[PDB]
Amino acid sequence: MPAYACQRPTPLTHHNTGLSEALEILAEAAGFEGSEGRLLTFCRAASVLKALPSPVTTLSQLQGLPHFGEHSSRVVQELLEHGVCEEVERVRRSERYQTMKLFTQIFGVGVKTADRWYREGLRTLDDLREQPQKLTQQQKAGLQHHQDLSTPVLRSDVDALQQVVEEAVGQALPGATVTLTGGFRRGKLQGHDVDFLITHPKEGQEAGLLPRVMCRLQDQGLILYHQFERSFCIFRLPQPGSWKAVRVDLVVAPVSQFPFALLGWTGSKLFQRELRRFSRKEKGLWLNSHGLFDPEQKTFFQAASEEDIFRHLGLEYLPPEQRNA
DNA sequence: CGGCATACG
DNA sequence: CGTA
DNA sequence: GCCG
Ligand SMILES: O=c1ccn([C@@H]2O[C@H](COP(=O)(O)NP(=O)(O)OP(=O)(O)O)[C@@H](O)[C@H]2O)c(=O)[nH]1
Ligand SMILES: [Mg+2]
Ligand SMILES: [Mg+2]
Ligand code: NA
Repeated sequence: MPAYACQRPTPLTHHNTGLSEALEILAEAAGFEGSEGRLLTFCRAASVLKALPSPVTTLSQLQGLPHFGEHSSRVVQELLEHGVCEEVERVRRSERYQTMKLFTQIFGVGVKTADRWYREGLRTLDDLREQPQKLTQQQKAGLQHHQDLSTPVLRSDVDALQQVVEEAVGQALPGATVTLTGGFRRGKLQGHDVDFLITHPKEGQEAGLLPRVMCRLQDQGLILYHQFERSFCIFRLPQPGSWKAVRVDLVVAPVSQFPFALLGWTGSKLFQRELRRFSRKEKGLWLNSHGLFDPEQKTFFQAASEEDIFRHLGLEYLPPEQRNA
């Protein structure tokens, strides 16, 4: 079991679901308290369990697994012994966890904003609504549409959205392409949003594309909210006899950078963080969604594929459905 | 102990 | 600050 | 919280 998540296949469904979900509760809680280091360790330990070929049944099976020290092991131990971990349950019940979770789930609200509101005594969504003076227009959108946005996006939702995005993209720039990314590209059956990557086979033609796409989407009455090369929108998605609000992210990249952007936006989030960490610390190369940079030779690696990028980094290729760290 | 991904809106 |  |  290698120490970086990008070094091992991590399937979407696995054999330690309960254990990983408990550790991810502690990761989340760590983030609510600003402790990014602890969040990372708990996320990594959870991911290690996702990568195992069978259930963890005894404590000794944790020996020699990366990212399992005294704390994470004790969490697993209690779950194995009693089916629950007191620390985890304590977090679950806490007013702090529940309110920070509720608040950060709002589009436009991050840990810093949630925390401030919490300290001001705010607890509920109606607490925010009954004082819209303090809200940004983004937060007002997030709050108005919160119920719909809390509803899982389904695969059938995605196909319908892709068609309408392709339609607008097609008028905006003939020959431009739309690629499904994010969680659904990794095989997820549900999602919190739909993520699309847009490019054109002729380098440079993609310049200026996103405002033209956005203009045409808005013209068809499909945009409930939007604010460039990235756009975080709320779409009006038809439903039987009605509609619902759905979060949709659009990203444009030149075709030269397409593999890097495909890699970066397909995730998982932890997978990308680990991959970038691996790149910098183990290979001395700087990776982002634009490219891979050798800071010694002052050169960018050209990639024609995600496979190229894994090869560059000396990693075995992992298809998207094995990047579910 | 230092480090913990990386960028755009 | 928010977002991915 | 854990690695190196
Ligand atoms: O902090 C972040 C967030 C997101 N991302 C990258 O953006 C992708 C989409 O970001 P996302 O927030 O849409 N997450 P996703 O994996 O689609 O799952 P879901 O919650 O169902 O939407 C992720 O899969 C990562 O590649 C990051 O690199 N960093
Ligand atoms: Mg997504
Ligand atoms: Mg997204
Ligand atoms: Na939020």
